[PDB]
Amino acid sequence: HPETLVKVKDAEDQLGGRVGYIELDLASGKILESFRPEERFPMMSTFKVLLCGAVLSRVDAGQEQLGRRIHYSQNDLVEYSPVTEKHLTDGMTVGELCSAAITMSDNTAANLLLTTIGGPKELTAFLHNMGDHVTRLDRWEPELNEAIPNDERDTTTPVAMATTLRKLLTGELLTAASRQQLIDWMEADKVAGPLLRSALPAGWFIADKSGASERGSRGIIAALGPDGKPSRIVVIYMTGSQATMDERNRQIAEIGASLIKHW
Ligand SMILES: [Ca+2]
Repeated sequence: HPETLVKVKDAEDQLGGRVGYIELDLASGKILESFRPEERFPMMSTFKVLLCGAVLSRVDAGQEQLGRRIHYSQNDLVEYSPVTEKHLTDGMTVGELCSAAITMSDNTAANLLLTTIGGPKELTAFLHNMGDHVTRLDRWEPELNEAIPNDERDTTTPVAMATTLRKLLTGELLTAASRQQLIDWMEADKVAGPLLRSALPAGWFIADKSGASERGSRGIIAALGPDGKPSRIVVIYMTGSQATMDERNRQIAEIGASLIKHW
């Protein structure tokens, strides 16, 4: 029931640290609302969507195939690998890995996909190459979550991320089938229930990706809208506090409720 910017400011008051927020119109790309739009925040697992965008760019370039099967070993497994840990014998396809990275936040999957393109610096280069000179990936999972206060590694800004997400989902940087694949994976997110999904009315569409660190940080990127169709991009980041996970989740959910009620 509070106005969305009011609610975002309130969340920051409650949590400490910073909260960043942007809402973009999907069709036009115009900024509808924002708070701290140009300040940096750790991406956490929200980067996984961008990683898959790079993968799909390679598929569209004829340099990768979503059906290519990747065998990996137990030595490749890192923390929070709920899907990849189950496929040591069979491996997983590149498309399966992106599904695991996005829908389940699987870390080994993300590292595997990062190897396909040559590592974090090469994801940065992909972003630079599509006009995003702000967003940067520097580390692998799980270190990219360490969220050291002002250390600009592995960070984006609300506007950079929102703008880049829109460019990946709409327009022609990716083919229609690749744009569609990316949003499908996001729609199938399984691990963001406490966040914007908790506020979502029946019949709405959401495609999202969340991020978390143990302490300090949370975030979500989303394309959502009524009537089965996304019409806006929302990006919310939080960092720099000592808030509990339950309180970070609750604040995101409340920001979501405000955004939906004032749509
Ligand atoms: Ca403040």
